[PDB]
Amino acid sequence: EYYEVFGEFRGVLMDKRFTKYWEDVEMFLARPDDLVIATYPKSGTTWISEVVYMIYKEGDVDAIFNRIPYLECRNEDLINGIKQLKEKESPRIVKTHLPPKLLPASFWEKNCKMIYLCRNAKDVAVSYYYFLLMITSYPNPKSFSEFVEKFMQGQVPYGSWYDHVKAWWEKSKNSRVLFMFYEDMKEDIRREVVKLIEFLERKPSAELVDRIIQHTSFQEMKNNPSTNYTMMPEEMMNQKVSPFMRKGIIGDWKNHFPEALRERFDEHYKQQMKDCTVKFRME
Amino acid sequence: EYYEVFGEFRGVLMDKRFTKYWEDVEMFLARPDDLVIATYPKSGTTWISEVVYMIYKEEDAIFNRIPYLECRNEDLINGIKQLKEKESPRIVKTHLPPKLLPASFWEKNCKMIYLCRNAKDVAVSYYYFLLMITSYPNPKSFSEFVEKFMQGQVPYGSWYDHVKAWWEKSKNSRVLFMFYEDMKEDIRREVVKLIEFLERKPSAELVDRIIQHTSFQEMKNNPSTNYTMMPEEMMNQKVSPFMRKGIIGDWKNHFPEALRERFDEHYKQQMKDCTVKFRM
Ligand SMILES: Nc1ncnc2c1ncn2[C@@H]1O[C@H](COP(=O)(O)O)[C@@H](OP(=O)(O)O)[C@H]1O
Ligand SMILES: Nc1ncnc2c1ncn2[C@@H]1O[C@H](COP(=O)(O)O)[C@@H](OP(=O)(O)O)[C@H]1O
Repeated sequence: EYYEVFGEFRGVLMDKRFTKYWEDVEMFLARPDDLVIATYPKSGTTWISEVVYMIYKEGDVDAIFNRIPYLECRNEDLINGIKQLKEKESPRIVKTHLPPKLLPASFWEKNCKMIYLCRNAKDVAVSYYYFLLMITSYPNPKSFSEFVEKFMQGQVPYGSWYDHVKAWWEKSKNSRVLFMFYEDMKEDIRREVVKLIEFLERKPSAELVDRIIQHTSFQEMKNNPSTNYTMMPEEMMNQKVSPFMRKGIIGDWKNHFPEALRERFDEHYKQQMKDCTVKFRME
Repeated sequence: EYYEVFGEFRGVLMDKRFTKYWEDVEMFLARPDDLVIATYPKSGTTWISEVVYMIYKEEDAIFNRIPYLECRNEDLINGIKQLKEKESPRIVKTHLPPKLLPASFWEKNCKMIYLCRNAKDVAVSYYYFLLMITSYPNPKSFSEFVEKFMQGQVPYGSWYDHVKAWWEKSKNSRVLFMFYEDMKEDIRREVVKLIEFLERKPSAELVDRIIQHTSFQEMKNNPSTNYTMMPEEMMNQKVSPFMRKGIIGDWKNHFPEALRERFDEHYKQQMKDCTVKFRM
């Protein structure tokens, strides 16, 4: 059952396997040069992770989940992201989906640089729906509408999308925390890549920016076994049900939200984000 | 499908995930002080592994403390990688017949321990293992599985060829040969023998500690050794538990009269000229 698999932890619904040994996350030790990449699930985490990795390697083309460990991921003794990080050489790149109040405090104390990425809410809901169908140990939603009712209530893994975006937007007041959008990478990739190269204190030569653009397109990454998640067992992630690199577009909500549901969602959204100044792209 | 999952490799039926990158196993580099623990599947590997570990030490999972050499599942599981990062002295687990073991182990004259169990009881234990592993097709019936076992058409091949080849290798003083039934009927003697082979001093305290920590009851309730630290998506113990019965003679509850006579007759032909001594 749904609530046998997921449980509320300090006000946030979570996979019980990731909270059984919470002490290991709470007491994590950060290093001054660690870089944190944070996102709400299904907002483009894999895409921006590959872009940053290429920058670290000066455009020189192991699975991505080994090169950039998923911090809180844990499944008893078979999978352990904290252990992977303790054995990783500096400078480390860290992936997470946690809201600010649950992130290890050591990261704030050492003032580490961080990058936060978001995507428009309706398109996130469609992508997250297919993800639950893909993960074998997660109960399949009865219908898309049923899933959306839960999304609006914050009753899905990692909690409320609204609370997540608003809290991280507040944190981005700091010059060492960069805030970005999926739709901006889609409509103006060259500008977004140059911005990332400069934030990471490197030089944006024309040759470098070009290698990155060609290597990280949707067509390329869909055929790259290192980034398309085929290096992960079908017993856990069944891509025959739904592929990881699905569509990669803006606007798929138009093929899933019935008229009546869309109006209720948008109305609810306005009340939740009323006083938030974040600037999403007109689409 | 059975043959979509398994394929013959150099005359031995194997899980295709363990042979896709065979070069990594073939070229493996051994160290002079490495110790190899070898067995045919379901003969008591976990039991003797814990005994040897306690000896070395005078709670991470056992599959992390003692890496499974040829085990591989793309980039999620890799036993060779685990061994390259392990500090000496290393303890290595394997189910490979002598002709497939990395040659570096023979070249450096490493010490090894081989363990076996009577064939009929191995067949019962292996049958439940296939039901437990989610990615392995469930046999239609026990009899169907036994027909395949006699033909050597199960993972890791012929049990008969495996035991006969390792018995010949045990002529070497650095390769110790042991039996599951001897550990069951005379544990104190088998433990003292292992302590001496590993060049350590057998004492009252040491032998008794190991005896009580390695009983079937103790290991069944130890999360480090009962395999509950391994995902249910891969190993479903609701179908059948890893620490199942732990006895001698369960074949009496599974083999019909007619099948037993055919099996024993076949066994005779296969083991005709082998001097190995199983317990009555
Ligand atoms: N290079 C790329 N260009 C565009 N979209 C990409 C991409 N790489 C991954 N994606 C998309 O990012 C989403 C996965 O997000 P995450 O990595 O955070 O889990 C998927 O969305 P869709 O399901 O809408 O296709 C996926 O197709
Ligand atoms: N301490 C112990 N005492 C007795 N039997 C043990 C044991 N530890 C494991 N076993 C048995 O060894 C078999 C598993 O073998 P392996 O370790 O090679 O995979 C199982 O046999 P059964 O299925 O007959 O119960 C299991 O119960």
